[PDB]
Amino acid sequence: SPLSIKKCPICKADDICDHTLEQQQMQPLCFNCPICDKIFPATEKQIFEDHVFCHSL
Ligand SMILES: [Zn+2]
Repeated sequence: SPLSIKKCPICKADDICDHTLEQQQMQPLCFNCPICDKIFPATEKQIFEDHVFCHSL
């Protein structure tokens, strides 16, 4: 165990905001894109993130 409070930053660009520790301690089971109506399994979170990103880029 690392002991003491020590959270690793996911992104530097996002650091400039309220990431909320509660969000880090939560692993979704499924995802649903409200922009394309596509579902992404918890394991596809990475693919989902890229998918949702494409809609923001
Ligand atoms: Zn989509």
